[PDB]
Amino acid sequence: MREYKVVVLGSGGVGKSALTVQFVTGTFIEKYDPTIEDFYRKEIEVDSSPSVLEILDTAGTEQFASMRDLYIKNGQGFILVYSLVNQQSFQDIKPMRDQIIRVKRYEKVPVILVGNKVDLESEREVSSSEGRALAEEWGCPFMETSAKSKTMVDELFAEIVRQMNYA
Amino acid sequence: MREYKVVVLGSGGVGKSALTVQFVTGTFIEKYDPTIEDFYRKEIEVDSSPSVLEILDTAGTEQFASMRDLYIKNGQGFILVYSLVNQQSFQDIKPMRDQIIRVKRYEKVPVILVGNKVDLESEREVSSSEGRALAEEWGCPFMETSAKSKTMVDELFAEIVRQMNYA
Ligand SMILES: Nc1nc2c(ncn2[C@@H]2O[C@H](COP(=O)(O)OP(=O)(O)OP(=O)(O)O)[C@@H](O)[C@H]2O)c(=O)[nH]1
Ligand SMILES: Nc1nc2c(ncn2[C@@H]2O[C@H](COP(=O)(O)OP(=O)(O)OP(=O)(O)O)[C@@H](O)[C@H]2O)c(=O)[nH]1
Ligand SMILES: [Mg+2]
Ligand SMILES: [Mg+2]
Repeated sequence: MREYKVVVLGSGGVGKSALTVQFVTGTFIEKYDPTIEDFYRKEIEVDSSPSVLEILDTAGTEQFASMRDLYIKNGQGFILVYSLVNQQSFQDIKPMRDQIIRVKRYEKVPVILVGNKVDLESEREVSSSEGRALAEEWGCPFMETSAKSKTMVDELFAEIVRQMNYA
Repeated sequence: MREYKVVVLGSGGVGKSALTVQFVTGTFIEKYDPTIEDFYRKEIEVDSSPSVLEILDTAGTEQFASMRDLYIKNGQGFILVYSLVNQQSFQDIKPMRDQIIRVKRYEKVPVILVGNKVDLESEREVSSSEGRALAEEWGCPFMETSAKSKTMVDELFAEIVRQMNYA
């Protein structure tokens, strides 16, 4: 019920592009192509409401550090992704919300914390309760996902819309 | 039908309530009763699609920036009114759209600029060129109206619906 600008942030290879491409195409990318800066748009029915999601999928590998503030300035909603099989990506996510609040200057920014790659949880490095405790401290929702399933990815994107709708 | 939440903004005595009640009930109100806050609901056919409007008619006297931020938060479309026979009400409207964007956080907010009381044009203090220039700077439609005109009032609410169908 408006245009929704979501920025997906997180370190290299956590599955930011696989999550966005699952949402947009219903396909799973199996190869790893490091992202420069990709924009997607899709219509979605969130609780029957028409919502045009515009998704900025950013670079994680070496990111584009200085520019991240520009991405944050322009974003309305933020999906903070880590890989649950990579402890370091989780650690890398911990300053991200503070950086968002710094750029935006207000505390109630719509964010979701995502632990991705749940289908690889035989090699889990970060437990649900850890992710969930970070999200609780931030006051935002926590989800765990696999970019392999359309269903999990659709609820992710549906939820960020609800968070942006209620701010 | 879809819901359209519309907020009517501007300075004291420009005719916000009179426009709203002409729209809703088809009565022109002559008495000046300063508004605190009132909600109206009304179903209109815009380009033959039924649209239901929930209109928030606001106070114009004794500003209160915080109340205005709440009014804005709940609205998806905005009608900014000045009285063409009151120059100060036109200058008063000029910060208003910027406050709207600030509160909303999204850039392309549906707005129409209205110079009301065109029936009292013998006392016009704000020319059509001026009002039209502010609207061309804002990139929004401009209208001059009279609350005594069912035709102009219905075209005003019809047009805010069209703008909200855009963004
Ligand atoms: N098994 C599995 N692999 C995943 C999943 N999500 C991502 N991958 C794989 O992990 C690799 C990286 O995924 P990308 O989406 O390219 O990672 P990214 O976060 O976009 O990386 P950058 O663009 O470099 O920041 C690819 O080989 C993906 O197939 C998932 O949930 N399950
Ligand atoms: N002649 C004429 N009078 C108008 C018109 N619109 C409003 N008025 C009159 O101007 C006075 C104020 O109108 P309201 O609609 O109450 O003004 P308002 O903007 O709601 O004022 P607040 O609620 O105090 O902010 C009343 O006497 C109205 O009848 C119009 O188009 N023509
Ligand atoms: Mg990528
Ligand atoms: Mg009033």
